[PDB]
Amino acid sequence: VSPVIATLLLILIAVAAAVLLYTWVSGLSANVAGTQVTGKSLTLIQATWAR
Amino acid sequence: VSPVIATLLLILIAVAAAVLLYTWVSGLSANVAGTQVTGKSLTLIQATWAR
Repeated sequence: VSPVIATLLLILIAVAAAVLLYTWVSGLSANVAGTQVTGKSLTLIQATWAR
Repeated sequence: VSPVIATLLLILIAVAAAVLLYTWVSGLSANVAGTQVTGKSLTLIQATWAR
């Protein structure tokens, strides 16, 4: 009755690993920060200097 | 029967993530404000001053 018991334990193992892959994949996603785009250059109201 | 069950769970996972990509992409689009273009300079009717 060896084959019958062997097959059962193998089925359970592969199911458990697949579900674990899902959690890891989805957690991996939506895990990217990125950047902001600086606005257009600031208009120059004045440039001057003093002592 | 391991391969048969494994493959099935993997197919479902990839389908779900693809549909989620679509919603996110389309929502990302049409999400840009922009600007208006100020009209032509205002004609000067008068310039004056008082005390």
